[PDB]
Amino acid sequence: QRGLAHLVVSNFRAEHLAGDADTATDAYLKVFFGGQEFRTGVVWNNNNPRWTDKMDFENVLLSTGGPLRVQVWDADAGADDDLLGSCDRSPHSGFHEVTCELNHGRVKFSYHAKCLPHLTGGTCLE
Ligand SMILES: [Ca+2]
Ligand SMILES: [Ca+2]
Ligand SMILES: [Ca+2]
Repeated sequence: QRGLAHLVVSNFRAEHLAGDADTATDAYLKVFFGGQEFRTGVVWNNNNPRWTDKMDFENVLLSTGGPLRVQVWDADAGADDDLLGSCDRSPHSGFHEVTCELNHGRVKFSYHAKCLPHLTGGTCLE
């Protein structure tokens, strides 16, 4: 098997978000890779939130396991929550910092994709 890596996504924070009409944003993130979904907790009333989450996607395929997707949401009453923006990146081996510009503000995070032993290259194919 080729294209395998250990993917870890962390250092989540966002700036100048706009999620409510009368108060500050109540943001949370949904992060997706290879059929797995992780959701952070909510940071109430803060347009510049930071989260302590470290998401370990275990052994994944950087070649074909779809993009790494980060959705920025604002918490309201659940079913009526606001989707503030979404970002897609095709992860590559090594350490990488990501900045996704949204309609208002931006979301930032880092990821480290380490090829599994015997594998090398941008997508661990070699
Ligand atoms: Ca809202
Ligand atoms: Ca609010
Ligand atoms: Ca809200």
